[PDB]
Amino acid sequence: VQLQESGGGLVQAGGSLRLSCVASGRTFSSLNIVWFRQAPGKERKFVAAINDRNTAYAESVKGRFTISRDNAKNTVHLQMNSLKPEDTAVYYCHSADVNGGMDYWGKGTQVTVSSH
Repeated sequence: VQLQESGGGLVQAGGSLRLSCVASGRTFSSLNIVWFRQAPGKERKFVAAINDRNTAYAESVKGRFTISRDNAKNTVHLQMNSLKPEDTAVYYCHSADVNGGMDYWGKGTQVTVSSH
């Protein structure tokens, strides 16, 4: 199936958005969630991951983005602060267990950052 995403939008540079990735099931705490993004004309690239409670960030977003999880609500959040036009992309979340099973994708949600 597919994961559910929300929180995208169009925002002035320097603004913030918070994306959500929501999964169904009873196994959410066992899932590792990864965010990817694709800017127009470019390839899909790693953004951030939460592996149990461990967090990892691409060099381009470290410090500005924070990934977190609320296992009680089956949700991972990506808080994006200090947004730049180069953060404009479709953002996708991906789930899996430790071996690479239980692997699902979200459809993608748009994040657009205008310059001043």
